[PDB]
Amino acid sequence: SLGNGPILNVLVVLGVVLLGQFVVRRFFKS
Repeated sequence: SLGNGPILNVLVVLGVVLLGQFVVRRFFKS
């Protein structure tokens, strides 16, 4: 990907990962 150096790229990665984890929790919860 382009612009890996910039901090913005890092933030994007963190955001998507966390979102996925939340979804998993919801599934477990009934």
